[PDB]
Amino acid sequence: LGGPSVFLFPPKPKDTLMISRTPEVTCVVVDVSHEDPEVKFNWYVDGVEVHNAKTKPREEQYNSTYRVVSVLTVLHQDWLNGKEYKCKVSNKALPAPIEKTISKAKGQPREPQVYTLPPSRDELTKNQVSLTCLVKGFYPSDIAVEWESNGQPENNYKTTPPVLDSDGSFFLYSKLTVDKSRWQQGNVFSCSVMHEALHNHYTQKSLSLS
Amino acid sequence: GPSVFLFPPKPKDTLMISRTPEVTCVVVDVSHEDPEVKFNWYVDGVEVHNAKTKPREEQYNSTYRVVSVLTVLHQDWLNGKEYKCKVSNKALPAPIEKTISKAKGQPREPQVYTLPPSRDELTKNQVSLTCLVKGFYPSDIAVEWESNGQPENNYKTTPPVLDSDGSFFLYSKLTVDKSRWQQGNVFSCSVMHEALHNHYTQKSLSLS
Ligand SMILES: *[C@@H]1O[C@H](CO[C@@H]2O[C@@H](C)[C@@H](O)[C@@H](O)[C@@H]2O)[C@@H](O[C@@H]2O[C@H](CO)[C@@H](O[C@@H]3O[C@H](CO[C@H]4O[C@H](CO)[C@@H](O)[C@H](O)[C@@H]4O[C@@H]4O[C@H](CO)[C@@H](O[C@@H]5O[C@H](CO)[C@H](O)[C@H](O)[C@H]5O)[C@H](O)[C@H]4NC(C)=O)[C@@H](O)[C@H](O[C@H]4O[C@H](CO)[C@@H](O)[C@H](O)[C@@H]4O[C@@H]4O[C@H](CO)[C@@H](O)[C@H](O)[C@H]4NC(C)=O)[C@@H]3O)[C@H](O)[C@H]2NC(C)=O)[C@H](O)[C@H]1NC(C)=O
Ligand SMILES: *[C@@H]1O[C@H](CO[C@@H]2O[C@@H](C)[C@@H](O)[C@@H](O)[C@@H]2O)[C@@H](O[C@@H]2O[C@H](CO)[C@@H](O[C@@H]3O[C@H](CO[C@H]4O[C@H](CO)[C@@H](O)[C@H](O)[C@@H]4O[C@@H]4O[C@H](CO)[C@@H](O[C@@H]5O[C@H](CO)[C@H](O)[C@H](O)[C@H]5O)[C@H](O)[C@H]4NC(C)=O)[C@@H](O)[C@H](O[C@H]4O[C@H](CO)[C@@H](O)[C@H](O)[C@@H]4O[C@@H]4O[C@H](CO)[C@@H](O)[C@H](O)[C@H]4NC(C)=O)[C@@H]3O)[C@H](O)[C@H]2NC(C)=O)[C@H](O)[C@H]1NC(C)=O
Repeated sequence: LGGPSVFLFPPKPKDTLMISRTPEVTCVVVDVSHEDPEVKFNWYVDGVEVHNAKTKPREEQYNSTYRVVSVLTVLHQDWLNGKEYKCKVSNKALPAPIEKTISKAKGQPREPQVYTLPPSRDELTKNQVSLTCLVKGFYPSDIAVEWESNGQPENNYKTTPPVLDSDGSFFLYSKLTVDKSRWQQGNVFSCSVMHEALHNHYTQKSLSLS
Repeated sequence: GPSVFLFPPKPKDTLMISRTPEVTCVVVDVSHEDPEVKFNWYVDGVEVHNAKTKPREEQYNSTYRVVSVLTVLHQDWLNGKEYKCKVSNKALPAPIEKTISKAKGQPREPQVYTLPPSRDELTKNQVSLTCLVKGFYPSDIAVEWESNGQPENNYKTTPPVLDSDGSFFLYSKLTVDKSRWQQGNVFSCSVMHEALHNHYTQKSLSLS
């Protein structure tokens, strides 16, 4: 016992922002029983049925239920224009098909402002210091943030989740931890942001000892 | 059917004697057919019965959200005692146990750093005052802002984030009219955490 359940996952924020990448919506059905293992997917874009999804064969799990995945490739401009993607899942153990819908959050997009903040005077008594990137005033909350210096990725960073601000836009901070020496030697560090409301879906802000 | 969820105290409440920390047992999706709920509470095994149940708010789906509330001792929670909630029903095949306690591990003191607005931002009507709090453990923490002894309220604080060393960090953003910052007012980020001496510290921020 335990009827099937459906989870619908959006594309990754970077994937809709760059045409070289492949944005996808993923419809996952879990807890499919052995007695009723047949699963049917119907896909709709703004209520209109589409037939180009790629559905995988069911995969039995170690708890003896089946998991079935259907992947719908989306056009970047369709996602950014706010189309609604509906996954309809039909199983003979279900009273009625299960429907899940996903889209970009509704609202007018807002351009992020990106500000770099150097380490506090207090922190420069430690061996590692904190380079901060503040990204505020953006909408919707889908965004990507990265760090680099001299063209190469800096991996020792963490980014807060987006946070709803009091004007209804979002903000976040990204913290990059570097060895104090590197900051003191005047290296330039770069915070880069990918968001739909930026020109070319991209901006960069630099930060160095001055 | 009914679902049962247990919630911990607010961090501020466990850190100040004058505040009242509580654990909270909430029950969703309870029907009129079967809307009668019971509660038992236990603390580190040793049962207690100084709890208190509340009014079963009916919700917009013919279900009755029910809630019990157990008051807890500050140092019991900070010493890691477990708090178990058992809700006996009759539409229940069996009773449902649910337990909660403070995150395990050596507490670590937050470092607090204030950062002033970026130069680029100073062309706006309002500016962002930043408070970085890092290196703390557990993630239970409270952050406030004030100026001239009075609370600043137009601020937002990120959730704690797991850092690479296993400690947590967060950021708090206070937004002020740029004129206030230009005048030279002093703004204060205050941080409450169990690993702080007297559970409290302040860092101040002014135009300099
Ligand atoms: C039997 O086993 C199965 C299988 O489990 C496996 O086998 C067993 C035996 C064990 O070994 C087990 O450890 C194994 O994992 C069990 O199946 C599980 O069933 C549960 C439900 O019971 C599912 O729980 C939901 O998980 C969601 C998150 O799933 C992702 O994250 C977890 C890790 O955190 C992964 O394990 C998952 O696979 C998912 O991973 C995501 O997968 C996507 C699809 O591939 C990825 O997206 C794609 O990725 C590519 C790559 O880049 C491209 O980018 C594509 O473009 C992109 O589409 C995605 O990146 C990937 N992420 C990660 C991190 O890996 C939760 O979302 C979900 O929560 C919702 O539902 C809850 C109610 O059930 C609710 O409480 C939650 O709040 C939430 O509700 C939603 O909330 C959000 C906001 O918070 C709202 O937006 C929604 O509206 C709201 N919906 C509501 C309210 O309805 C669940 O927690 C679990 O995922 C599933 N596992 C697997 C592997 O599928 C099964 O339970 C067992 N049965 C029994 C009886 O025991
Ligand atoms: C019928 O309606 C009801 C009511 O909803 C309302 O009515 C409908 C009609 C709509 O109008 C709707 O919009 C309305 O909201 C529906 O009710 C919901 O039912 C779901 C269950 O299906 C419940 O979802 C769980 O939520 C838990 C968190 O709840 C808090 O947060 C939400 C917001 O996110 C609030 O809505 C809640 O009220 C809770 O808010 C917290 O409340 C506490 C109690 O008061 C507060 O603490 C106290 O506060 C006081 C004063 O404020 C003192 O300070 C005390 O000191 C303090 O203790 C607290 O502050 C407050 N916080 C916030 C932020 O508001 C989730 O915990 C839970 O998730 C777990 O379980 C999931 C299973 O679904 C699982 O998927 C999750 O991943 C997660 O699993 C856990 O994971 C962690 C690790 O991450 C592990 O530790 C656990 O082991 C693991 N547990 C597992 C796996 O089991 C659920 O998501 C929801 O509570 C409830 N809504 C309400 C409002 O109560 C109902 O669904 C409808 N029915 C139908 C059939 O449609």
